[PDB]
Amino acid sequence: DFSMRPGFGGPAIPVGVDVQVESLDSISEVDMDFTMTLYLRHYWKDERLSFPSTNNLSMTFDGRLVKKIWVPDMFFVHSKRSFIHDTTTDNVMLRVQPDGKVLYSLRVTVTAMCNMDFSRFPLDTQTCSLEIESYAYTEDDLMLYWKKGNDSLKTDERISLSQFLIQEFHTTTKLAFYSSTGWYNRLYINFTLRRHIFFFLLQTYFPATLMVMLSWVSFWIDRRAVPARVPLGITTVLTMSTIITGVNASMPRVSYIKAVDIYLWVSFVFVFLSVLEYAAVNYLTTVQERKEQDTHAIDKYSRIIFPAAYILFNLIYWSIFS
Amino acid sequence: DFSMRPGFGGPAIPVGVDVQVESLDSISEVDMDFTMTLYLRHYWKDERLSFPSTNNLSMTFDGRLVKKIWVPDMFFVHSKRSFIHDTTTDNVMLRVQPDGKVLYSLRVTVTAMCNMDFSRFPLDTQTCSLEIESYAYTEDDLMLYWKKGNDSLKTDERISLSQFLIQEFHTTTKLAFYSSTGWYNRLYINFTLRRHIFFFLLQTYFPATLMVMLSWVSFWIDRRAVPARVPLGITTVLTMSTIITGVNASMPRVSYIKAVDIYLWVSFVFVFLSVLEYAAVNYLTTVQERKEQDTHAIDKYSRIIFPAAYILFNLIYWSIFS
Amino acid sequence: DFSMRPGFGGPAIPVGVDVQVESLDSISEVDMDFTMTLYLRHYWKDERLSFPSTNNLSMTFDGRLVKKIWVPDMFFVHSKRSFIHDTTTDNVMLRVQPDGKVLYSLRVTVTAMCNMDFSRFPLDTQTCSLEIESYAYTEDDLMLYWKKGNDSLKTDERISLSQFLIQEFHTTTKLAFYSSTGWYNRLYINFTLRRHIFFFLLQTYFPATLMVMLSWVSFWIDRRAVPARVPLGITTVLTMSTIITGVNASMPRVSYIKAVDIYLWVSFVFVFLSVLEYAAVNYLTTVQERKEQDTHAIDKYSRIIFPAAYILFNLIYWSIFS
Amino acid sequence: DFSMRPGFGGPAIPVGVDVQVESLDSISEVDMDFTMTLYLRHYWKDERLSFPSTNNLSMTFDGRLVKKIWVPDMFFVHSKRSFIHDTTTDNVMLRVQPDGKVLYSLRVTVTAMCNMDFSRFPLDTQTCSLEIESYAYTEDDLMLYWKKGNDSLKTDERISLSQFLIQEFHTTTKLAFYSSTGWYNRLYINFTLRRHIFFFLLQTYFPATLMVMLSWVSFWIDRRAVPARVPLGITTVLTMSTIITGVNASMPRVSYIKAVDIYLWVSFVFVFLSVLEYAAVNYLTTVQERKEQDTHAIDKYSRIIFPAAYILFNLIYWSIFS
Amino acid sequence: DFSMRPGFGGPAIPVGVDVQVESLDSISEVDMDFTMTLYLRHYWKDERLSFPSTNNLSMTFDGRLVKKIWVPDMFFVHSKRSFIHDTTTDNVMLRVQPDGKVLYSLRVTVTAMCNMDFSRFPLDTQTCSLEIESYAYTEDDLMLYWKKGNDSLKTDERISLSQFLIQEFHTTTKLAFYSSTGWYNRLYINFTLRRHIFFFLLQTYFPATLMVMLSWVSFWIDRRAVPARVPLGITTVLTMSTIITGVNASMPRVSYIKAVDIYLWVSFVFVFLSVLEYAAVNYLTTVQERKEQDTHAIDKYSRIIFPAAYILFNLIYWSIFS
Ligand SMILES: C[C@]12CC[C@@H]3c4ccc(O)cc4CC[C@H]3[C@@H]1CC[C@@H]2O
Ligand SMILES: C[C@]12CC[C@@H]3c4ccc(O)cc4CC[C@H]3[C@@H]1CC[C@@H]2O
Ligand SMILES: C[C@]12CC[C@@H]3c4ccc(O)cc4CC[C@H]3[C@@H]1CC[C@@H]2O
Ligand SMILES: C[C@]12CC[C@@H]3c4ccc(O)cc4CC[C@H]3[C@@H]1CC[C@@H]2O
Ligand SMILES: C[C@]12CC[C@@H]3c4ccc(O)cc4CC[C@H]3[C@@H]1CC[C@@H]2O
Ligand SMILES: *[C@@H]1O[C@H](CO)[C@@H](O)[C@H](O)[C@H]1NC(C)=O
Ligand SMILES: *[C@@H]1O[C@H](CO)[C@@H](O)[C@H](O)[C@H]1NC(C)=O
Ligand SMILES: *[C@@H]1O[C@H](CO)[C@@H](O)[C@H](O)[C@H]1NC(C)=O
Ligand SMILES: *[C@@H]1O[C@H](CO)[C@@H](O)[C@H](O)[C@H]1NC(C)=O
Ligand SMILES: *[C@@H]1O[C@H](CO)[C@@H](O)[C@H](O)[C@H]1NC(C)=O
Ligand SMILES: CCCCCCCC
Ligand SMILES: CCCCCCCC
Ligand SMILES: CCCCCCCC
Ligand SMILES: CCCCCCCC
Ligand SMILES: CCCCCCCC
Ligand SMILES: CCCCCCCC
Ligand SMILES: CCCCCCCC
Ligand SMILES: CCCCCCCC
Ligand SMILES: CCCCCCCC
Ligand SMILES: CCCCCCCC
Ligand SMILES: CCCCCCCC
Ligand SMILES: CCCCCCCC
Ligand SMILES: CCCCCCCC
Ligand SMILES: CCCCCCCC
Ligand SMILES: CCCCCCCC
Ligand SMILES: CCCCCCCC
Ligand SMILES: CCCCCCCC
Ligand SMILES: CCCCCCCC
Ligand SMILES: CCCCCCCC
Ligand SMILES: CCCCCCCC
Ligand SMILES: CCCCCC
Ligand SMILES: CCCCCC
Ligand SMILES: CCCCCC
Ligand SMILES: CCCCCC
Ligand SMILES: CCCCCC
Ligand SMILES: [Cl-]
Repeated sequence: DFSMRPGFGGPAIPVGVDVQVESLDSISEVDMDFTMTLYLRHYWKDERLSFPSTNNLSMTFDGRLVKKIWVPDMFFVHSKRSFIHDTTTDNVMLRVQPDGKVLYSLRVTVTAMCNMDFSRFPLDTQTCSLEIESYAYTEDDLMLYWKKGNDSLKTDERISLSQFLIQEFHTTTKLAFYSSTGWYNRLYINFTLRRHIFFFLLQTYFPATLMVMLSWVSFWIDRRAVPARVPLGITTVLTMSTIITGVNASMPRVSYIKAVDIYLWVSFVFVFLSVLEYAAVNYLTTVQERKEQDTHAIDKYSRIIFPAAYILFNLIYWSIFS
Repeated sequence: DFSMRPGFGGPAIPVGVDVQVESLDSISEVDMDFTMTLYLRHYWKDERLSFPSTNNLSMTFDGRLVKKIWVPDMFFVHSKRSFIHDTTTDNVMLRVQPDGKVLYSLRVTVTAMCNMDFSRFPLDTQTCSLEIESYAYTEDDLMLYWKKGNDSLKTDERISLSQFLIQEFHTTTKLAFYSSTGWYNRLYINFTLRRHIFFFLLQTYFPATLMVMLSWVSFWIDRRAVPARVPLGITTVLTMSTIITGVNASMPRVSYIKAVDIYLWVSFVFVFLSVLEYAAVNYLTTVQERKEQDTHAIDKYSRIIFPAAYILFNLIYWSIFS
Repeated sequence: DFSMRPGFGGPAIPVGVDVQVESLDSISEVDMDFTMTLYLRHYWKDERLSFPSTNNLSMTFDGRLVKKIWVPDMFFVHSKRSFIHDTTTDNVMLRVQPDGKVLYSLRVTVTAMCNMDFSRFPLDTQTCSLEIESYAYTEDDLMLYWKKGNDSLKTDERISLSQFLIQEFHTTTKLAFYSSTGWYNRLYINFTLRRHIFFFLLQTYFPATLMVMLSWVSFWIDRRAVPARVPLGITTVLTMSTIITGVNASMPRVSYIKAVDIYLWVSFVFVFLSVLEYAAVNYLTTVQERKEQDTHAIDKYSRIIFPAAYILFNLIYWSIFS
Repeated sequence: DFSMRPGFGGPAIPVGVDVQVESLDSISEVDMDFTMTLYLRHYWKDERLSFPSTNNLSMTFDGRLVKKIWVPDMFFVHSKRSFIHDTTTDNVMLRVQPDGKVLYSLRVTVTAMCNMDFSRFPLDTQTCSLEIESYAYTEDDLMLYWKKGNDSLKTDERISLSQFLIQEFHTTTKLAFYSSTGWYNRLYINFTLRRHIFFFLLQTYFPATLMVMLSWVSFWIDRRAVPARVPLGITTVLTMSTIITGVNASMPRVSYIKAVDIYLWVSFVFVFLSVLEYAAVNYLTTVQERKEQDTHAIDKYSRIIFPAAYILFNLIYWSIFS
Repeated sequence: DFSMRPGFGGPAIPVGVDVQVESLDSISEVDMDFTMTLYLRHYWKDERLSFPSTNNLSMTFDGRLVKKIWVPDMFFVHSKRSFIHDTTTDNVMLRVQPDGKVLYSLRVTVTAMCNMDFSRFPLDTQTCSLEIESYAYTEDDLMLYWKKGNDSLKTDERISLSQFLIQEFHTTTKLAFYSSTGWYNRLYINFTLRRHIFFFLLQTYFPATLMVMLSWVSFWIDRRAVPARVPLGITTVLTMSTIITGVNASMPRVSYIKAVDIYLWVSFVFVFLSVLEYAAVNYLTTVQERKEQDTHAIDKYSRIIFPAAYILFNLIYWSIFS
């Protein structure tokens, strides 16, 4: 009866796992998941499968036999969707030795969940993993382990992403508990992800800084030139609003406050202050003309105070986000 | 004949349900639905399945047997789409005791409907549920209940969404009626959803307020400076229109009026009034020059009246939406 | 032989239909279709299915039997895609009476075609329908009718759409002809759709009107102030172009002219005329200065003529679209 | 053995085709394909299917028999994807006469490839076709023809697209060759497509023309008014750039130069020239003041030259694209 | 036993491959893959299939037999997804000779991975390939080769893409190694891709250049005209920011720095310098007036220095990217 495991009713069957990674295929920051494609290999012994031959060598069989015999039942924990490839036929392999020792192999694609934190964006670093477990049988019936310890993961040479840098592949194990069903063995594959920071600098931090620097030119123009100092400020506000809106229309739509938001809105406030300043100056000059009938003090103080405050802001900000 | 239920033609079979939630996977505000992934477990007794063994312990069987025996037929009410996972094999488990007591378990993903009301956006709160029912058999043939009352729902530790905060998981029951078919028992899982309000404040309410404050600077500039007071107002109109359009291009495209729309358009009207004001002043000054051949009264009244009206608006608005 | 209908070779079999609507799920204006989810029920008599029991009561059977017996073959006319739900098992029910009277029931989702006309957008009203027909058998073999006349449609209480208002559900029948195959009976479900008009007013008609009103302020400023009257007009053109582009980027991309387009472009022409007007005035004043070496007539006529023409435009436009 | 065709090893079997079109469903300009839904009908004679009855009339059978008998094997040449509808059961019909004459019918949806050329956009016209061929058997085994010549295509009354106008349905035939396999018979359905040109005119050509006309107003303003003639030109450049960007953000993303691109960029150059012109005038006036210590010649020539060149441009352009 | 290959336990079976390409269907630059549709053909000899006939000619069989006999098991290396077409029936062909020589043919669509480098965008050139391999059997059991050397690839006449130009189709072979399973033979199809460069020039490089040229007009306007020289520069900054944002909103979202980015941001810096320049001039003139109570030197130097630097920039840039 191949509807029962080897040693059914006695001790547990040892089963050993080996993996080779083909590609990482895509990543979603909104949905917090990744997609991966791999080969997965299993090893065990089943004397019911032993056959009388002198060759001492394995024999390859088609995947038709897999529906007749007994076979493990691993599954991918915290997956959203997966499948086995089937063109031009099922991507399945079975090899059996005269002893009854079996090798069993599959090609599969999996989408898996990875919780991410974007509060340090674009200076964040993320770490994800893929988890493998037996569905039906508990550690009292099936023993699951990496077939060669640390050497049981292989990774392909041409793996890459158009938006990320990948590093630090390693494996580990853990024992897990369900309240209604029991204890199981679980295997893990781990890796790390990072970004290209200079791209984001050039695209986001650089224009805003130039705009704040442009708002400081106003302190050096003659206060008598009202039709020249009034349009400059409000046009500068317009430009900065355009820039911020542009950045908002292309972000990955996660709805909480991130490191880059703070920089942008602080720059906005600096430009806004620059526009209240000249109103101060104009009003005071005008009342002086009225009262009676050279650079203003607030101009020559602003020329020092504004840049120094911006420099202090930058020091603190990059002390916090490093 | 496993084409008939236990006790077929006599009283009803009691069946008990247990659930554990793996993840919430996505949410659509336009389509008004959510996606969830879970384990679902069933319990019943069927003496046709009893077997002679002394062990007093359950035996695990593969999912091949499920197509041979009789099994419940639960389904998800108000679902749009669902499926059972099948890699590397069907995610199905069957455990049977010498008595004929059965345990039956599945892993599934479901998309379900949840009517939402966005009229208090972004200050809304939504509540959704998942509903479970038997398709074919009525309460005269099958009795459906939670296996352990309030303790029959478990929820995973690492559940989260990139756009929402989740709280308040609990279960309940109700009896339901179809006019052409009869009465059935129904089980429910309920939960609540909320947003991050400070994000939306900073992104939407803050720029508009700054713009209205910028429009009030005009009352303090000398009415004699026409080429300075005329471009300021119309450029301010341009900036506010840009801001409103930016917000309109990223909203979730539900076509009725919401709490935030009102704020934005009232700010627009304030900026517009500021531009009619100086036209009043300019015209009256000009006719006075003509008639004959110091701050104007309408300027020094506007400096008080405009901010006070905006303050009244804010008081009422936040008394209504709280 | 259940490969032949009841009364095969004699008169036609009467089959009666009953329907209950669960939800409308989505709508596409670009593709001109909608998606709906429903229960569908069939009734007929087949003496081959009669069984000797005294109970005078129906017996419920699983969906395994449906592949053995004979069953109708209805299909959805003018559908793009459909399917039957299958979790946790096929959503199929079979009930049979000792007489051989049968009841047969399904749960399904359908996407169906509905030709729409958007030329009165956003003041349009649309009407769609779902059509049911037998595929293989003609009115000489199968007779199809609503089981209870007008009472054979039920609709759920919690149906709604985030973009539309639904009204006027009713059913009817018609006889249809194919040239190569024959005559068939067809059943219909009809309903109507409408929009929220105030949303569209506030978002589209209101800003444009305010802009046209802003362009009329120019007639009251002193013609001597050239650097004040020249930038006002061209900035107003810029603002109106921004607004029109914003509306164009969010419409449902159907490529013919609609009711709202006309309003927007007529407003554009009014703003454009306002800018040619002052050029007239400036040139004539300048040649008068040259010739020789108070409000201009064209100013004080424009102050009357422009608003009156806009009022006439609005009267005609809302007489046409009502 | 229904694993062999009628007359297997002798001459070829004649098979006749009939088609009725239900809808065209969608079109992709980026991917260069369309989607269509139709009924497809086949006719042939097979004496193995003959049965002893006096009725002289056809008998309708369910689609279960189709997997037992022999049946043609047509397929859709240059398709990307297709399928047969299956709700509430397979959309298949089989009718057989006592003679062994058979009729066989299917309902299907197909996506097919159509190479398009957009270089005359939006003044282009496209022509597409659907191709039908036998997969396995060559013209030495199977003869394929339209069952009634030109009368073998029917088209539904309510066919339409939200973006296109459809005309000119007709059928034809051709003989085709594969180098490794042989000669086959092929059938074709052809049709033509066109656009709504006034929509595109109003949305694209009209604003740009108005902007060029606005740039010519500058030649009539007094050269002494520098703060009035300088901002006008650069604001006009800004407006035209906004318009061009708006059009670029909604086009179907095919990356080569089209008829409308040329118009837009030529208008851009005209506006740019207008801004160099006044610089000429200002500089020359200023050096004259310096040298010494009425309308300028370049103004009164520009007033003639610019519009005439634009008129020449339009004549040539519409002589080329008609 | 057709569960074993020809010559099972002896030497390896030679199998020969032939291919014809129907279309390339789509390309993703973000995901770095392409989609292709083809016919694939196999040749081998199996004496178990030999039959006694004098004809010396092949016999065509339906695809029902393929599930009974033994057949190769090729698969597509570095594919993301694939499938075999099945309407109106499986696109499969089997031809067998009295000898036992077999021909076997399929129609399929494949999506395959191709690593791309965009750092020279839009002046890049990409090269991709499709790889074919046997899944289960190693070079000790199956020998895989092109059936006619270089002549075993055919390509269709009407292949094209709306965004790319295709050239240089050829085939090759390589021997490959897996650490846990052995050595295999692999076949390759290679091709090259290129863009339309003039489109990208006109859309991106041309406007920016015109804007830089517009910023140089300021050096020729009279330094006394402050309300004319101040708004020109800041409006020019606004226009250039709009242009850059427009380009950023339509690029294929790969997050590293490319050839075109550099040009755009260098143009931005040139426009920014032009605005600091006049501030220099204004301040120095003003202090001279104060000190005491003709073209400035910095103006007449800028008129030479700015264009020469831009010309040097262009020379170096196009020496690097050619
Ligand atoms: C930097 C921008 C915002 C962030 C965008 C982003 C954000 C996240 C990510 O994974 C990729 C990209 C690519 C395009 C980027 C944008 C291009 C212009 C925009 O300002
Ligand atoms: C706040 C904005 C409008 C509302 C948008 C929204 C709205 C609903 C939602 O669930 C998420 C988001 C994320 C992006 C938000 C946008 C970013 C900028 C824009 O103004
Ligand atoms: C009203 C707008 C154009 C029409 C848009 C539309 C159009 C049709 C529709 O069914 C829904 C919506 C929602 C978003 C709307 C847009 C929001 C801003 C824009 O101006
Ligand atoms: C005309 C526009 C560009 C071309 C766009 C297009 C282009 C091709 C097409 O098949 C449909 C449409 C609809 C929306 C159109 C746009 C609306 C505004 C924009 O300017
Ligand atoms: C050239 C633009 C940026 C690059 C865009 C692109 C980029 C890559 C690509 O494969 C196609 C296209 C088509 C549309 C292009 C855009 C149209 C306007 C925009 O400036
Ligand atoms: C393999 O089989 C041969 C007999 O053919 C035997 O001599 C040898 O010892 C075997 N080796 C192993 C490792 O079992
Ligand atoms: C379990 O079975 C044993 C016999 O093996 C018996 O002694 C014991 O009472 C049983 N326990 C229960 C709870 O049925
Ligand atoms: C139902 O069956 C009972 C016998 O059990 C009979 O007396 C009664 O008349 C039947 N009713 C109908 C409506 O057939
Ligand atoms: C049809 O069959 C009848 C016999 O029932 C015969 O008289 C008649 O000629 C037949 N007609 C044709 C067209 O075969
Ligand atoms: C083909 O078969 C004929 C016998 O029918 C034989 O005479 C001829 O030589 C054969 N040709 C080949 C190439 O095998
Ligand atoms: C490679 C350009 C980096 C620019 C950094 C600017 C930080 C304000
Ligand atoms: C979490 C602190 C946010 C501060 C935002 C300040 C914007 C001016
Ligand atoms: C809105 C600016 C007002 C400035 C007033 C300054 C009074 C000292
Ligand atoms: C932020 C600058 C303040 C300057 C104050 C000057 C008071 C004389
Ligand atoms: C964290 C910033 C909150 C800003 C609130 C502004 C409300 C007008
Ligand atoms: C439902 C009341 C809407 C009021 C909108 C007012 C816009 C100025
Ligand atoms: C459009 C503004 C007109 C202002 C007229 C004021 C007359 C008292
Ligand atoms: C909204 C301000 C009105 C001011 C009126 C002043 C009349 C003298
Ligand atoms: C609820 C606001 C309606 C605004 C209508 C404006 C029509 C021009
Ligand atoms: C079908 C008439 C369209 C008229 C458009 C007028 C635009 C100014
Ligand atoms: C482009 C405006 C020209 C105005 C000329 C008016 C001549 C009476
Ligand atoms: C549209 C206003 C025309 C005014 C003409 C005035 C002629 C003296
Ligand atoms: C229906 C409006 C057509 C406008 C054509 C404009 C051509 C420059
Ligand atoms: C193929 C000729 C393109 C010409 C473009 C001219 C743009 C000013
Ligand atoms: C950039 C404009 C320069 C104009 C110089 C004209 C010399 C005749
Ligand atoms: C394009 C207009 C050129 C005008 C030249 C005038 C030379 C006196
Ligand atoms: C076909 C127009 C090419 C324009 C090239 C511009 C390069 C700066
Ligand atoms: C990799 C060098 C980037 C240089 C960017 C310079 C932007 C001004
Ligand atoms: C921000 C511009 C300052 C210019 C100062 C020049 C001093 C020689
Ligand atoms: C980049 C132009 C610098 C000009 C310096 C002139 C010093 C007299
Ligand atoms: C925002 C600056 C105000 C200065 C008041 C003296
Ligand atoms: C909108 C303000 C008008 C004031 C008239 C005195
Ligand atoms: C567009 C208004 C022109 C007036 C000419 C007198
Ligand atoms: C672009 C116009 C230049 C005219 C020089 C006289
Ligand atoms: C950016 C130009 C500065 C010139 C200082 C003399
Ligand atoms: Cl925009």
